[PDB]
Amino acid sequence: EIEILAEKIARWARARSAEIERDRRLPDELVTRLREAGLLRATMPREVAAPELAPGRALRCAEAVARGDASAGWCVSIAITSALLVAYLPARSREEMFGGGRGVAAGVWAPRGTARSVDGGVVVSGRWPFCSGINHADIMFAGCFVDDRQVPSVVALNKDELQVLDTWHTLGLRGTGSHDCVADDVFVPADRVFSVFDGPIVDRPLYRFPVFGFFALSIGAAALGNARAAIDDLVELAGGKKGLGTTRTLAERSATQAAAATAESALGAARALFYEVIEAAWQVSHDAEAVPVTMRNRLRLAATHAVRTSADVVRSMYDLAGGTAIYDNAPLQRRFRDAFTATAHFQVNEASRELPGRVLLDQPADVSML
Ligand SMILES: Cc1cc2nc3c(=O)[nH]c(=O)nc-3n(C[C@H](O)[C@@H](O)[C@H](O)COP(=O)(O)O)c2cc1C
Ligand SMILES: CCc1cc(C(=N)S)ccn1
Repeated sequence: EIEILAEKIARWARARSAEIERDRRLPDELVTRLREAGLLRATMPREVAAPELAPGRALRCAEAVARGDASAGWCVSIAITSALLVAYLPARSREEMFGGGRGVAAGVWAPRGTARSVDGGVVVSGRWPFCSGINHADIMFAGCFVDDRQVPSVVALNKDELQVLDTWHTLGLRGTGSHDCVADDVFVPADRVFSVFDGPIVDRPLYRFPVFGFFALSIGAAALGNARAAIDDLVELAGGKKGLGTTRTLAERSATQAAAATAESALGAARALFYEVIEAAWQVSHDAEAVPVTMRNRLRLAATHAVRTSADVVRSMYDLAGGTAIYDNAPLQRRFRDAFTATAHFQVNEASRELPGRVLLDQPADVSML
């Protein structure tokens, strides 16, 4: 049923999409809707009054919201990924920050922070770009290195303690407000410092599902929903777009027909693989052993394929629309700008094909972050 709420919320995001972009943030009323549906805490554990939603359902919700507006969808993706880390907190700090239904999380994985140990915890400083959703998050999980360690850690920071810098001036995904955040000698109690590589404290199937795979897949979900919206925009425009020569509509051209078919099947294929691998990994997340590397590899293969295929689909629809889509009032223009902002994400760029290829070819590979 959360899926039905997500589709309703997608229609609200679509209605507000000009405001989202103009203000570089989600309207308060839209955040309230998302919160009341449980979408911004969907994957947090049941102990904090949260749905602990199965990953395929959560990702389908993000995809649905992104079809309404890619930035709104991306904020769901980042919220439901960051929410997983609530399962890595000791019970005391988990209750403090997320108990009784409280707390929305943001999260930047890049270990930009430097943390020094002190009596009771660490003192951390750093600057993190790409803090999606910080405008409506209470807590930001941030990567850092603690003293001498060569394996990075995560600190759970209150937004209160950070300086948010106005840096998010971007081609697309403007509504994500993915600004830089700065910590200046912030004290973090020891029980808000952890290592993802040590695994969750809440050891149930949702947190056995590959966490780095889920993050990648959440970007795929937003990209896929955006590409679906782009096809829908094209199809609506074509047929009515008549032009001024004595040929006729855009939809009546063979090239438009072949391109529509090519895009529809490419997107359908990417989406089908996406949900197939999620379900396969979800099944084995119920087993005693850690989800294996072969399965983790399939998730990363599918996430990157989804983002890259989505961009190819949106580029094709934009190109078909010709002089219509170059203007700021054209819906396809924002889809295009959003699709080509999403492609830059480090989990799903062209470079992200190389490690999953090494795994396929049985080559030596560091798979700690697969
Ligand atoms: C619109 C957008 C929002 C992003 N949000 C986050 C985030 O909240 N947390 C994170 O670890 N990465 C996030 N990323 C990943 C990086 O921002 C990605 O864009 C990066 O720029 C790729 O190169 P890099 O290695 O310099 O980070 C985001 C990326 C984009 C494009
Ligand atoms: C998601 C990629 C990544 C993860 C981490 C650790 N989880 S902190 C560090 C660097 N890069």
